[PDB]
Amino acid sequence: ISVRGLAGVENVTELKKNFNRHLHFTLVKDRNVATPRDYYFALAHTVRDHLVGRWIRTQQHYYEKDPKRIYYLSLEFYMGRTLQNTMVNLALENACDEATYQLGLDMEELEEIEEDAGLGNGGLGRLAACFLDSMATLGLAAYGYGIRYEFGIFNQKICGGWQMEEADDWLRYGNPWEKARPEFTLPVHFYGRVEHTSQGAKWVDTQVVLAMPYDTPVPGYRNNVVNTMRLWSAKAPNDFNLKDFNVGGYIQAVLDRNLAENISRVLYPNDNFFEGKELRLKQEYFVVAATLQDIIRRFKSSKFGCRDPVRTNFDAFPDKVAIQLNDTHPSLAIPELMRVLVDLERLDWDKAWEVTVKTCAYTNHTVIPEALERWPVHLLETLLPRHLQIIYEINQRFLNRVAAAFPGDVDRLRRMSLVEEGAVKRINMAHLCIAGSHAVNGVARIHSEILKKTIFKDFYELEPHKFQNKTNGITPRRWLVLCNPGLAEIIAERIGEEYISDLDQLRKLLSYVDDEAFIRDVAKVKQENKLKFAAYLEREYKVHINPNSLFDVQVKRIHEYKRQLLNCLHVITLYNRIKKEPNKFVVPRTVMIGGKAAPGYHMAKMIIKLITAIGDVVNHDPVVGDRLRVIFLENYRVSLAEKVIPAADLSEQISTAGTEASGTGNMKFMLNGALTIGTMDGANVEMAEEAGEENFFIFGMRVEDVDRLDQRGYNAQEYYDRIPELRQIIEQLSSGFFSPKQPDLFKDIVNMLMHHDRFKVFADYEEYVKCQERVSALYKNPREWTRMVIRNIATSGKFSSDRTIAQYAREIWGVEPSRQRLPAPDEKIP
Amino acid sequence: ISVRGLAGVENVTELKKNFNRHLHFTLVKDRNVATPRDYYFALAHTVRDHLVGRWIRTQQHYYEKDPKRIYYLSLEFYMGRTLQNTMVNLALENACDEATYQLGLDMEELEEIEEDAGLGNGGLGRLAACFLDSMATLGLAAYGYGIRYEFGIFNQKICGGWQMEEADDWLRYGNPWEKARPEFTLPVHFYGRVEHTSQGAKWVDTQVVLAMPYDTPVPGYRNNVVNTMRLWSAKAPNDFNLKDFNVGGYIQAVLDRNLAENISRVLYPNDNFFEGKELRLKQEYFVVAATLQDIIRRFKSSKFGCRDPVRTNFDAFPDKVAIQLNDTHPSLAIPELMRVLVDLERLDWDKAWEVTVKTCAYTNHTVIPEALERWPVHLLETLLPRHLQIIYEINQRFLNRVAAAFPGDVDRLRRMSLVEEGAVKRINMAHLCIAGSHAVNGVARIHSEILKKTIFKDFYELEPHKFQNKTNGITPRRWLVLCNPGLAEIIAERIGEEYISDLDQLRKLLSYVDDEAFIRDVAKVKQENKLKFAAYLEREYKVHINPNSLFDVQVKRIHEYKRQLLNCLHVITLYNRIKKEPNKFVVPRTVMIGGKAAPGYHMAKMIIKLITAIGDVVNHDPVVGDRLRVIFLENYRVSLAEKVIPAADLSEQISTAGTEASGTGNMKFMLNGALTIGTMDGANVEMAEEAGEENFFIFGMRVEDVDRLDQRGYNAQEYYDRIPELRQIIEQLSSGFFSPKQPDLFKDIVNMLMHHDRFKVFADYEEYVKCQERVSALYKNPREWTRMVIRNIATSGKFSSDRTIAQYAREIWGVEPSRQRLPAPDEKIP
Ligand SMILES: CC(=O)N[C@]1(C(N)=O)O[C@H](CO)[C@@H](O)[C@H](O)[C@H]1O
Ligand SMILES: CC(=O)N[C@]1(C(N)=O)O[C@H](CO)[C@@H](O)[C@H](O)[C@H]1O
Ligand SMILES: *Cc1c(COP(=O)(O)O)cnc(C)c1O
Ligand SMILES: *Cc1c(COP(=O)(O)O)cnc(C)c1O
Repeated sequence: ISVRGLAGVENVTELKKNFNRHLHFTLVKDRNVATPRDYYFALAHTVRDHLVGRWIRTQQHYYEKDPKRIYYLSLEFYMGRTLQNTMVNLALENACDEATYQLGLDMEELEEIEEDAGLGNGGLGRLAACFLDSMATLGLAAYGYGIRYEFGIFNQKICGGWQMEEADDWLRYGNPWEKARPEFTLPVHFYGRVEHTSQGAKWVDTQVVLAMPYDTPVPGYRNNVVNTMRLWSAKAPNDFNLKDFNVGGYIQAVLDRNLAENISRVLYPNDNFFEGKELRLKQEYFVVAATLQDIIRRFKSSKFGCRDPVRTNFDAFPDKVAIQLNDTHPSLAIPELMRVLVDLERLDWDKAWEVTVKTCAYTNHTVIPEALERWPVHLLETLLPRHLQIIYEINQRFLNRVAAAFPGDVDRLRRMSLVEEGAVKRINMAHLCIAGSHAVNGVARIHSEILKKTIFKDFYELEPHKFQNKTNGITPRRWLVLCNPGLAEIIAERIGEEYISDLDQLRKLLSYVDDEAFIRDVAKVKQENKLKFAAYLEREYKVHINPNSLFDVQVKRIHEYKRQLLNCLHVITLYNRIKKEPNKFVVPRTVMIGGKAAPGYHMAKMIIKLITAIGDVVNHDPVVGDRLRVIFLENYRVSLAEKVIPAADLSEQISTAGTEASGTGNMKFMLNGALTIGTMDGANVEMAEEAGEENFFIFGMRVEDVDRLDQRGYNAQEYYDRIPELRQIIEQLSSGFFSPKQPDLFKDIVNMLMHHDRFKVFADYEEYVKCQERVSALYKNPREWTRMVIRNIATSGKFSSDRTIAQYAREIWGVEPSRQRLPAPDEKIP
Repeated sequence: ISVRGLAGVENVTELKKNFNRHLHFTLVKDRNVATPRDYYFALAHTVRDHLVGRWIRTQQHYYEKDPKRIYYLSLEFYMGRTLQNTMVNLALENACDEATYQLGLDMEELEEIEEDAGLGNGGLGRLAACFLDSMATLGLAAYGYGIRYEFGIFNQKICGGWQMEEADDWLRYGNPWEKARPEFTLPVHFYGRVEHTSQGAKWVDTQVVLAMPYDTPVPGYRNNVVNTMRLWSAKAPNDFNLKDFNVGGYIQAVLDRNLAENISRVLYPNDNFFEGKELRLKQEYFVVAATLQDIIRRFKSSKFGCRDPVRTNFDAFPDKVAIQLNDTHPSLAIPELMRVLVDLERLDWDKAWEVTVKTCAYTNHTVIPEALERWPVHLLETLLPRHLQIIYEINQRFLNRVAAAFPGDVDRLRRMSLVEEGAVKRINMAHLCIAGSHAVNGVARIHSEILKKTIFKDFYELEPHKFQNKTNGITPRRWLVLCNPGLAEIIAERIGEEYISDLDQLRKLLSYVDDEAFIRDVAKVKQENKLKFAAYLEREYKVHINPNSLFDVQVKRIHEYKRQLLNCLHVITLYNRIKKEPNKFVVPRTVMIGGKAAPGYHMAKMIIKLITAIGDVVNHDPVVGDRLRVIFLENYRVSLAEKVIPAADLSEQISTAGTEASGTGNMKFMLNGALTIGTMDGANVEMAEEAGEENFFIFGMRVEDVDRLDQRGYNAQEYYDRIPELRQIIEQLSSGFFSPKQPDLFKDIVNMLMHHDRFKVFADYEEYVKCQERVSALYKNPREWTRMVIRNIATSGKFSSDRTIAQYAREIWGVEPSRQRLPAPDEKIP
């Protein structure tokens, strides 16, 4: 059937009965009233059964051996469905497929019932998930720590061409994977005031919110290691949240509990944008405060909570602990670690600071100013008083270091301050992270360099040793084996299976680049994938597409810097050229654009309306026929990504040079047989470098060109004046060609494009369409197109998260990865 | 060990492994980190496993045979713990005891970990629970329908002698018994307006709240029947509760979902008191609207949803359905049934009305005015517009019936109206129920008569056939076998086990009233029970009592009509007499008073402070020694009731004649070997009548005396003037003898007692203490005390809920009870 494992005789029989046990005892249903949803749960529970054994021994193991623990703090974890992924890492896919088949059910039909765990906005959240999968696969004692939002990223609905947001109640039917651990609930404080008494400061009169943990298992790839992702849930104490007496109402008091519990109610739907709301800050301290207590407790036990030097010496803390800050969201971990160490454990400042800097590491994910976290001091002042004091004290000592290093450089001082003066004083979270961490890293080579050259230049000059780079990656398991079994099979037919956990081995495929059979096969799976997607489209969304055309797709969150607008310009151009010479042949294309706009991002929502507007015109023009279709992929999410990517021919990664930190979608397309048309931005540079620029469609300004233009000054009118085709499009938008009933509907877009385009869309127009012509040319030559594809696929190995994690492990955490199978799952009950 | 069943070889082995399976796979724990709480859950799950098989066949059975269904609508279901009760009804107690013993665990210690299901205030809620247990035992196709509050009755805390309320988060650790059934979620409407168009009225522009059901199994006693208790939970739709666009905030919109979900958040903590809050009304329509849809759906399938006459003829509705209204709380079921029938199903008014009256029955639980539900019309007007219209129309036709029966009786007309004029117009829910039901019943013989003679006299004269009586009962299982295995064993040793489901058989114990061995045994178990309680007291609450003294206890909700105050007067009197003649012998007593005061009931809370105040004095007076202790039982609840009742010698049921509808606590004491000192009120009358007044301690005014006094006019001063002892007590309270630091602390009580005592406490003082002297006399004669006890126990059979339910079944529902064992639980998987 494929290498989804063995369909053993004994195990298929075993599976079936357990499937039945659960249907009866767990779901309390009988075959005569069970629905697909019930069948999905019976299975889920049956599968979950298989990793509890391993989950328990893995955790017990780490307790015995006591290795250095890695803690990945992130406000986001974009998990997606977990049934299939679990079967894959446990080599259970074929057995389950067989068993369910014998039970008379279609496993695939059941997998579609699982709701996505959308606790993330996009790239940052998905990285965290791939990282988790990689850390388990590499046998690291790592824990993902976050918030268990009851409402993840909103489900996108297109009404009249406009995006409509609706609550994502992903827990509505229950989450068979998580394990509530009410017994480990911890208290978290808010507000209050600071008392300075005799021997130390005291955080007093605080409001208490409880943090209840929920554990979700993270299985490594076929190595019997199952790590833990601990998500926190806000709960109100039953005392003060009722006991603070003297009139108000008993009923009202109970109803008001949903005020402390609002903290973990919903994820903020912003991608690369900073919103300074109190709720957000509260979420940020909540996950930090709870997690740290859990970390220190585990440490207090270790082998110190037995003997060792005997005396809670936190000198060995950094030797046992390592916490990674995914962006600045969990930045309060730094001052909070100091608070505990200094205030509660009573360590002297300097010893506390040494420990903190040695255990903390920060990862930066963007350079755009609007995405930088700058919290108003009055907020910190009211909500976390003692933390503010600590930050000022950190700032004080840091600046003293600077002054000592650069005597007289008074401007440098203000520039590096963690405190920003002006309208309202703010705290530059990024500056905080750099100062209190031993390592800071970019997510792509160019991005990392930009940090040292620009944004954090002064910090680099002060401590060059802190700055590193760790190019992002993705997991081959979910992003290849899971979503593209067909491609994985033919690859395995030639080079084996060892590449699943050693993606570099894909290079061996280079020697098949001229293999007639292979070329045919690679080409075949992609054709099958396109057919399956084309079907899914009519199945769930309804209104036909042509599987023979080139599948042109751009899927990622809607942003001005992502330039979906530039994509739009090309599409309209194609249309206009066809309308000019109808009977001229052109390579058929189905351009698919998908992604979510943050609810408050007016421009982004305007762009979605534009895309749909273009399709209304293009898709109903008889002269165009089936040569050009414009489709807006609805509710783009992980599960949807696993369907389109494998079916894509052309991958669009066209951000303005210098704006996309790295990107990971791009990597997903490269590994699944799609060619890339893009700019020398983020990881695109390393991809083309890895596959050779001849096998990549690069175009547009490089970072330097962008800057040159900015010195000069960017004037869009010039491009409007010199390019007729471009002019024609702008005037079409301005006159209502795409919005008859509302002729001025797109004035904001046009206005912006002409007068305040921060991302100079026009500057890359000419080179972009020219380049698009080159890909159409190559598509006309199937054999050569496929051969270039083989060149990309065979060379994408470097982009596996296993590599990224291996690097974090060695160069930052100080731990050695291991592909050693944990001692089987075997029963055991001590 | 006892007759808790057989500890079979095969089953104990089977239990153990399943206990282990759950500890591992379900709890995901290993013996080395498992806590008593974990062990409790492993067991619970193991036990729950045993009744799913039966639950499924029972439900499937009713589907095949299709008998008349009984629907018990109640806003309250005071369940308590369910582990033990389940083991008992499944004959699993000894086996579990053995198995857990072999696993090295104390089953009793684990049972104490289960949280109480306190979804009730007191008697009304507990009746519903006993009824459920009886209906299952009698093999009726009955369903308990209610609301799944996430917060039940508040946990009571005594701070400085004052009651402190704190949220009862009973679901904090999960509820292993319930089964979420998200697939059966139903919509419920609120607000909107009524449109009258061509062919009928339309309820329009309504706000939708979803109702998610949760099923809890209700096992009959050893007959393999497991019925269902369906509790509804409020959920917000993800559309409009987000989709009603045009600014407000996406985050805020998601946070505001906890506004529709507040409906099932907390139980109103009022016992015998009406609070007209909107939230309450919303809870009332919520449970009604959802339940009815579920009832009609089931009906539409029946055997009509196949063939029969073919044409949804609701003429057979009352032959298949019967809904019981537990008090007026679910009263909206009447107008809602009409709404559906007339508005949606399109039946003519008269046919709809005939059907409704034929399927609805109402049970009245009180005569005090402040407990009567009178909803302001403006409320109904805004929240349920169409229902108000229906009510007016019902009222219109009803009054026309009255006018026709009593021509010219204009006063009668206003008196019977469902609509009450005055300050604000109200709707008399009780009047509604009577009019739209074919049967109305009291909960005790005297109570029922009072209804016909007083409160509902006019209604009785109009339709005498509607009024009946159904004396309350209690379940012998939880209230004897479960809480008092010792007593149950010795009884069984003589007369067998058949009395557990046939309590009348207890009469056979009469012939052992002179049996020397029995007398010794009855006396022995009560001594053991008192010792166990005396221990529990020091264990969990701490501060000694004497097990040789008479256990004088009054436990029930705190009320002015319950007269805990009268109890107080006696206690103080005893104290004063002792302080007068210290070296005179008096029978030692431990008087225990316990119960919860509704948070807004100032007087009731004042009384709790008085009780504790008395104990502060009495318990620390050296001259008193161990002859008199005053103890306030904290957080009285079902689980606590199962501990005190079996340990009680004297049961206090001293309400003012005519105020306690029936009472059930009294019955609980009678069956567990306690003698009763009480007034001829509620079921007390039938108890003494059943055991013979010679074996009862009756005292005080009868109903007639009360009325005589009211004609005359009640003047407390007279009693104050003629009884020195009474005077002495009042002046002690007035001067701060019981409240040194705050001498005027009890002015409200004294003032009330002297000028506005609605329950004439003073009028029964003299006869009460005189009577108390008689019980002390008899206690001095162990052999005779025990013999009188045997007379009560042997004669309590009539008070089993099996009898009550059998009567409802035959005289109201039109169904025949059956003690037929359902065809085993045996595997089966069709
Ligand atoms: C701030 C933020 O979330 N940044 C982003 C992204 N929005 O996904 O993180 C991911 C993961 O590192 C990178 O691939 C993107 O280029 C970067 O912009
Ligand atoms: C209105 C109400 O709840 N009434 C009560 C009670 N409060 O428990 O119901 C129970 C059960 O019928 C009766 O035993 C009490 O005498 C009656 O007062
Ligand atoms: C990988 C992924 C992303 C990130 O995409 P980029 O192209 O790097 O912006 C966002 N959303 C989902 C659903 C993803 O799988
Ligand atoms: C039986 C019971 C009641 C009712 O008591 P009465 O004495 O009839 O007022 C109230 N609460 C609990 C906990 C009960 O078990």
